[PDB]
Amino acid sequence: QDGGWSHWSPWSSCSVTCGDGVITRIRLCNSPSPQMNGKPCEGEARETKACKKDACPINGGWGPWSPWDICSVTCGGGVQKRSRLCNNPTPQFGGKDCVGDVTENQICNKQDCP
Ligand SMILES: *[C@@H]1O[C@@H](C)[C@@H](O)[C@@H](O)[C@@H]1O
Ligand SMILES: *[C@@H]1O[C@@H](C)[C@@H](O)[C@@H](O)[C@@H]1O
Repeated sequence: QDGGWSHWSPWSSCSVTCGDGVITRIRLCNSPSPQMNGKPCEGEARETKACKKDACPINGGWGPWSPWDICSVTCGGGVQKRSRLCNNPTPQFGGKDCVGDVTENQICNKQDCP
């Protein structure tokens, strides 16, 4: 017998909770099922349409550490500092801040003086 399409399914929810997603619905060649000697169902069994929502949060990335500062002293124990920025990338769309220190300090030229 000739194939026959069911009614469509409901649309799924949007595939994604932010950014550009998709919604799907499906139909079966069962109304009736092409039993034998018969023409199939005409068209595709699935529609995918697009769904679009607000931009996905962009979490903070650490950019690269500054070259160390020059040591506070040429001998007998000093400090040097370096720094970094949360802008690789910058937190966007309620994305999370970077985790860890903006700064580092370390000893340098601990070698006893003449
Ligand atoms: C679903 O909810 C949205 C708001 C964001 O938190 C997404 O990362 C998540 O997939
Ligand atoms: C840097 O070099 C060391 C060895 C000493 O000469 C210091 O007094 C100087 O500033």
